[PDB]
Amino acid sequence: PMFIVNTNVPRASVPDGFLSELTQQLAQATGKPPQYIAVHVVPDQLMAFGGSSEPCALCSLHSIGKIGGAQNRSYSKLLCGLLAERLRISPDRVYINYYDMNAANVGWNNSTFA
Amino acid sequence: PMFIVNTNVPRASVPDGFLSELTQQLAQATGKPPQYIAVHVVPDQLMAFGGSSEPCALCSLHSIGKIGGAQNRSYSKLLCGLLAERLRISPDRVYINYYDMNAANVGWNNSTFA
Amino acid sequence: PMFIVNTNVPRASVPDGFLSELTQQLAQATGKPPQYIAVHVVPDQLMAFGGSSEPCALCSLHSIGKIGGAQNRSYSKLLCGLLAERLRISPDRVYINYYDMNAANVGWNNSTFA
Ligand SMILES: CC(=O)Nc1ccc(O)c(-c2cc(NC(C)=O)ccc2O)c1
Ligand SMILES: [Cl-]
Ligand SMILES: [Cl-]
Ligand SMILES: [Cl-]
Ligand SMILES: [Cl-]
Ligand SMILES: [Cl-]
Ligand SMILES: [Cl-]
Ligand SMILES: [Cl-]
Ligand SMILES: [Cl-]
Ligand SMILES: [Cl-]
Repeated sequence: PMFIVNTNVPRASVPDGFLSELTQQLAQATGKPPQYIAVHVVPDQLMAFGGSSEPCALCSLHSIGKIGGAQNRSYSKLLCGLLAERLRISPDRVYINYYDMNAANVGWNNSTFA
Repeated sequence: PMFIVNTNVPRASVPDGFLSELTQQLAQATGKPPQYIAVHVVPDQLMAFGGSSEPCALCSLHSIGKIGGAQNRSYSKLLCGLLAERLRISPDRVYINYYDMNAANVGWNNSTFA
Repeated sequence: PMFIVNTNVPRASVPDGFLSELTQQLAQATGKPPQYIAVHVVPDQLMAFGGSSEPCALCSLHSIGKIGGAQNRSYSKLLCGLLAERLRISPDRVYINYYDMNAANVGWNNSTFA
């Protein structure tokens, strides 16, 4: 799985180990080994939510399976919780797009997962 | 909805009112409330279009509904126009991927829109 | 078609001409005209893969057609190869999400490909 967070908060706002926290929490949440989890955080972005340049974030979670209505709500609660606590971004200013990828459409190590 | 623009033009070439104009124009075109439109512009990127590096842009518009044949054609004309007018990016060096998101796959405020 | 590479490797480590290179190779691989191929490389990113911060990359290949079971296995072999050789990123630390786009959902030059 891979989780990407794009945000306008400054780099200094991202605590050391934040990437590791995301990795471990997502492993726990998705059930997949942390070793398969990739995380990417992009601060100091030029973005707005509702026209407002106050702190916000646009994210995406891609995963082969383990993506569904109820599961996504749980992921959102977890992820929004982390962003609020660690980056001080209000949950109502956070979007996370979820993607349930077919194993044939995810490349890794010279091949796919199909 | 959410609109992202990745471009190689210098940050100083991006008008300060661009995120606001994109927000207003997208509200106007999609019919979606502006308070829920998120916009993100990422300048100074290392990109190529057709193998060359003159100004170009790769974008994506994610929306729960309001995505389709005719709508996408109108958005493309609207957005290419704005990119040409404000960033001097030729329409022929712009790609816009449209995504009709299921509400269940859009996280926000500790939940989803479904 | 468009190919995007996000990596934590330094900008200085991205070889000169790498984008034009990718354009040519993707042209042959997909069979599409170079004029329609867009490439985007994002170095110096804050990311982790498997909880490790060693060189890694998260990539996307979007195309109208030319996406499938064996085609994606072949693209993976090729792209992981070029990344390994040119950016020195190990293939076990690279993910590539493949997207088969409907022509109606791809905007370009004030219109769509529908
Ligand atoms: C040796 C071994 O058992 N590894 C393992 C363990 C638990 C899993 O859930 C998967 C697993 C991993 C993926 N790979 C990705 C990227 O999700 C997909 C489906 C899976 O069941 C793989
Ligand atoms: Cl970190
Ligand atoms: Cl579910
Ligand atoms: Cl898929
Ligand atoms: Cl408002
Ligand atoms: Cl550069
Ligand atoms: Cl339509
Ligand atoms: Cl969706
Ligand atoms: Cl195939
Ligand atoms: Cl599509």
